Amino acid sequence: AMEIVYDEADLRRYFQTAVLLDHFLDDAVEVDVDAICDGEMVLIGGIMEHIEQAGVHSGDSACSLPAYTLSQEIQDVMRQQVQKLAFELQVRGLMNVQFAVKNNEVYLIEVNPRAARTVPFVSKATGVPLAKVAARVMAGKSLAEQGVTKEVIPPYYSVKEVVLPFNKFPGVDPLLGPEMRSTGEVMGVGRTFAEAFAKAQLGSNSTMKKHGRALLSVREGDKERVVDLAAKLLKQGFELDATHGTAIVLGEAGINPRLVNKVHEGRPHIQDRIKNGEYTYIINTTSGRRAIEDSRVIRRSALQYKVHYDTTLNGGFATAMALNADATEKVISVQEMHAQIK
Amino acid sequence: AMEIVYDEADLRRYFQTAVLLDHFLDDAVEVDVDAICDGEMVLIGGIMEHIEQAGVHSGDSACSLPAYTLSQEIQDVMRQQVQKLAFELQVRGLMNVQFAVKNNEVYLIEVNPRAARTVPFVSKATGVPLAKVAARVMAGKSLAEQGVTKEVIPPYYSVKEVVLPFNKFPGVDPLLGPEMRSTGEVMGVGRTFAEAFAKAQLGSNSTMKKHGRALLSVREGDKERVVDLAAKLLKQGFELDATHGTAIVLGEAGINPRLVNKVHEGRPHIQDRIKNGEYTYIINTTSGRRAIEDSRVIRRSALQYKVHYDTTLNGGFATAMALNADATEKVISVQEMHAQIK
Ligand SMILES: Nc1ncnc2c1ncn2[C@@H]1O[C@H](COP(=O)(O)OP(=O)(O)O)[C@@H](O)[C@H]1O
Ligand SMILES: Nc1ncnc2c1ncn2[C@@H]1O[C@H](COP(=O)(O)OP(=O)(O)O)[C@@H](O)[C@H]1O
Ligand SMILES: NCCC[C@H](N)C(=O)O
Ligand SMILES: NCCC[C@H](N)C(=O)O
Ligand SMILES: [Cl-]
Ligand SMILES: [Cl-]
Ligand SMILES: [K+]
Ligand SMILES: [K+]
Ligand SMILES: [K+]
Ligand SMILES: [K+]
Ligand SMILES: [Mn+2]
Ligand SMILES: [Mn+2]
Repeated sequence: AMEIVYDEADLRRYFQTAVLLDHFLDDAVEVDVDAICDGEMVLIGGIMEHIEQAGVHSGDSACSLPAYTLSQEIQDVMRQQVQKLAFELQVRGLMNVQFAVKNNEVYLIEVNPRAARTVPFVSKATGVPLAKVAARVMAGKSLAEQGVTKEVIPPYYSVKEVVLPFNKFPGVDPLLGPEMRSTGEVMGVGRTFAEAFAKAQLGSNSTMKKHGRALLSVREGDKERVVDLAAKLLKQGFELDATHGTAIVLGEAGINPRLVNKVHEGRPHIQDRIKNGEYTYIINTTSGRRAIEDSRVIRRSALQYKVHYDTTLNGGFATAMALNADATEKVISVQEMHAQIK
Repeated sequence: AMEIVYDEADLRRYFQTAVLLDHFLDDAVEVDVDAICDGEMVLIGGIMEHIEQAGVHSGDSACSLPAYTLSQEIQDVMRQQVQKLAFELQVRGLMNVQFAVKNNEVYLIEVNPRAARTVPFVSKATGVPLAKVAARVMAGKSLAEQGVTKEVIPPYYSVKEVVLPFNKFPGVDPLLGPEMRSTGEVMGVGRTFAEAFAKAQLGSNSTMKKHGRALLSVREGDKERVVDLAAKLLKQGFELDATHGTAIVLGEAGINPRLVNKVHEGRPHIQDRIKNGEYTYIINTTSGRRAIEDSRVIRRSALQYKVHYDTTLNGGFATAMALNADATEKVISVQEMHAQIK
């Protein structure tokens, strides 16, 4: 069990219902790095950039390989850092390192000196049987001996999306967090990140549509970025609805969504609309034990009515990008994929 | 002093701060009727339909002569009632009768058996020197004897608008009500009501513009009619701003105004907006001691910053109509006006 606490009051509050204390790196990009070390050298197996930010369990985040936003300069650091760790820890086989990038700054989240659940995905993306190799390394056959020394960077985009069990436990708030709840994952391959994500998204059983009306109800910290997303949704032909505070901000930017009522506000309210299959998309971000408990109805309704929803703005952006792609336009075999690698 | 109470709780409330009790005729048209009685006949001097509903003092209302929305059928009833009254009360010279029309039904508000302040405006509009005629009647010369026996209905519209002293007492809520606060009045002459109104309004020192951004903030009981008004302003080329509840209503009608925060809501709020010259027009209707006192800010700011504002929906419609006219287009002299009378 892990929880994110925002203020002093919040602290106690936890403590009640309730030890390591760690500063929470807000508005940070989470990254996964799987590599192999034989004591001589380090092979970077893969650098994966999570769509959802730090604060949403890596196991429940979608991810990209290669990274789709991160600078080469920054990857390189992470790359260097790993290597440092790999030798220091005396890693012999597979390892995994999780970072957080905030303000062009690389922070260390943790190091797992073993095979991580990311391995298979990378293996598939890169064509390198990381598990086998590392195995061979563990048994005494160096990377140099294996002829696996250079890090592979694929020509295409490899996106991993997860599947959540919420529909099996309705009394639960289908909301992301620091604790992992997913049971499985899917993989999307595309020429473009937008194409890969669209494949992964569909693959994950999403009910996202390429039209209709979107509901936007984001948290403060997001109110500022929501604008561009609304704009993207608007470019696509979506009609917008928005709750008070978010409508305010949109409006202030030249965007007038249709104002909707919260549940305790009037009628109809969001639940009603959701229920009536008024939406095709819902973006809903929240921050705070209270804010969360209070928005619980949106999410529960959304899940129940099968409306694709995102609980992260990062995730909303990706959903948006993918509207530009066509998941059924082109198919490629794993064999072909791997053949494309130089 | 006079006040309008809405519910039991409201009654006590008043009582505290605080007797003739009268049912208030909501959503009713107020009408003024000036006439002369010589004991033999009754001369209808004029039938003036106010713009502002009953509840807003006749002295503080703009008015039209002739009526601009009242059926001939209904007027005729009021004309017959005035007659009945004239003879019954024994009037000899001037009289004024006040009615309220609600649901096609004529209701009597009061009878002033003397010269009313509307007498000069009616004389002007009609070319008939009512005070001079009623004076002769009082002195002994009948209507028949002076050859003033038929009611005059001018070929043009005559609108009267008032001037209020709120700008002299800033600590005062510049809102209309059952008590008269106006100091003076102006007259507008036009080929149509819209033209007469425009001239009256301009005449009144209104800072109304034909473009810009309007702010709509209406009461429940008005949220239905507001839509049409919102549309009218839209047709004109105005951009709309509105508060929550209003925005909700407009939204459901397909009109998506730019959301604006009430003062307690956040930022920016109307006060800020008004202060920063964003609006060129304001429509704010309010009902209830509490509702009123809360909305006080809008009105005060509107007056301080010199934005034209209407505190009645009926007023807003009239303002709307006059946007279609040009009060500088054509001028006419009183001698000319009177010469057009047949
Ligand atoms: N300091 C932190 N700042 C932001 N997010 C963090 C922080 N520590 C952990 N997280 C988030 O919580 C997740 C779980 O943390 P982690 O220590 O790796 O847990 P686990 O033991 O389950 O592997 C991360 O994948 C990340 O999204
Ligand atoms: N029963 C009523 N229903 C609606 N409006 C009314 C009613 N009684 C009075 N009013 C409003 O109050 C104003 C003043 O009432 P009135 O009896 O004429 O007082 P005063 O002697 O000052 O003229 C009217 O011009 C009208 O706007
Ligand atoms: N990979 C996380 C699941 C995505 C889900 N639509 C959410 O945003 O909650
Ligand atoms: N006829 C009364 C003055 C009108 C003023 N603009 C108001 O609506 O309050
Ligand atoms: Cl359950
Ligand atoms: Cl004052
Ligand atoms: K993450
Ligand atoms: K761990
Ligand atoms: K009136
Ligand atoms: K009176
Ligand atoms: Mn972890
Ligand atoms: Mn009166």
